[PDB]
Parts: sequence; C-alpha cells; structure tokens
Amino acid sequence: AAQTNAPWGLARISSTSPGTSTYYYDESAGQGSCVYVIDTGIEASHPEFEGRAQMVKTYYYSSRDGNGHGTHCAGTVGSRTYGVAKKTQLFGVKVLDDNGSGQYSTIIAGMDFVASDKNNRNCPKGVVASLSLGGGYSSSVNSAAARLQSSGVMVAVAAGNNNADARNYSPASEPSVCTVGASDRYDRRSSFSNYGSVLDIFGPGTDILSTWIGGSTRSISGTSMATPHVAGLAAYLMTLGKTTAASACRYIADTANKGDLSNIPFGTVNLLAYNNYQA
Repeated sequence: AAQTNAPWGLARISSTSPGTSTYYYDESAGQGSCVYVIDTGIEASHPEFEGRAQMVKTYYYSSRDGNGHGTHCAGTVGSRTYGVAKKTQLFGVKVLDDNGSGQYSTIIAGMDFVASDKNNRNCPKGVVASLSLGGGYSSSVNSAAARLQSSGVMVAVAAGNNNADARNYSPASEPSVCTVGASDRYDRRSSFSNYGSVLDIFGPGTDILSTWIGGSTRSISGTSMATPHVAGLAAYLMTLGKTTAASACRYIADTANKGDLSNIPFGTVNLLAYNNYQA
C-alpha cells in the first residue's frame, strides 16, 4: 500500500533514502496487534483513531488527555493518516498528568498494569508498549520496564532529550528494552537526542506531524516522537509474522538502515528504523 504526501517520518521508515514523501507498507497494517501508549492519555474520539483507541487505565481524576502529548504519540503509532500501524488497537494508560509529569511510583504501576492487562485483551499478533517518558536513573523504573518486556511485551522507550548519554536516564538505560533516539528529515541525529551504548535504534523525531487534542493536529519534536515510530513498526512486523515481542528490537536493529545518519557519536549505533517493505 502507498500513502502519498505522508509525514516525512512515515516516508522515512519505508525508504532506503531521505527526501521522499510516500509511505509504503503492507496493507495488514498491524491488524491483530495491540500497542499500549503509556503517557498523558489518548483523545480516543479523534476521527484519526477510527474507533481503534481506548483508555484502559488512569491514575488521576480523569482518563482525558488534557495535554496532547499522549494523543500525539498514539497518532504516530496508529492513526489513519499519521500512524505507522494503521490497523493496530491502541490502549491508553494515563501515568502522566495534564502537565506531562508523573511520579515514578505511578509510572511503575502503569508498566506492571500493562504486563497483566494484556491478558484481558485480544492481541493475537502480539503486544507492544510505547513509553515516551523518562527521568533520572532509577533501578526500580528500569526493573519495571524489564519486567514488562519479560512478560511478553515489546517495550520501546524514549532515549531522552538531554543531548547526553542515556545511561543516566530511566527507563532509557534499561538494557533489555528498546531505547530509541531521534533523527531529523536530513538524516542527522536530532540536536536534543540522547545517545550512547544503550541506544538500540533511531527513529524520526524532529518535526513530526500527528494528532492533537481538540480533534486537531500539530508537529512537535522529541525522542517522544521517535519512540512511537518504533513501537508502531514493531506492531506492524509482528502482524506480518516477521518477529516476536521478545526479539522485535533486535530484528528492527538487524533490518535497519545502517550508516545513514550523521552526527552519531563514536560508540552509538548508526541504525535507522526501516520496514523493509517491498511494494
């Protein structure tokens, strides 16, 4: 399938080169997979979600996304126009308040929630969790992310936006999950993206158009925007039967565009998420 005039990041994930604008993908589109977006919530009534999004948990007085960040990330995973996996099921877990903040104890509870809650959902092709969040190093946060991965969920986490080594941030620094850096439309490391040995992959993260609250859209930047490209890619590849939750990060790294990015520090992988779809 071909989507013309797609956001640049979707075009990038299905291309061997920068500078194109059509996204190419197998029409299965992540059907039968599920992606949990652990964030500020999802405005599930947005027409872009087509009834495929729902909130499953909040730790606050409402499940409404009063911020936009979680809606934007969910849109990059799975919205009809802005999403990688256009037929996946999206589940919102509101661990972040409407200012974008959350206590680590709430974030941990949300990860353990997903590890169990997947047993209440129909996801025959597999389960992914997208974590566009993080703070300073915490062994307990890393362990929660490790448990979620161990339970059979492909965990994708943002590297962080400190232009620093991700070893000092969590859950970015957990080895067993998929830590995602950000790139721009010219295949440069995004100026804010963290780096280091713990990164597994880069995805598009500068100037990413997606859904926003109030039934709207906007373009924003961050490793938060790169992470859902990888989460959606994993769901898409799992629906195709190409990989599994336990091996999807490694498979994405194995099949990535290699050596295409600039300003990658010595010792950080030069790997850009790629669906290897041949139309």
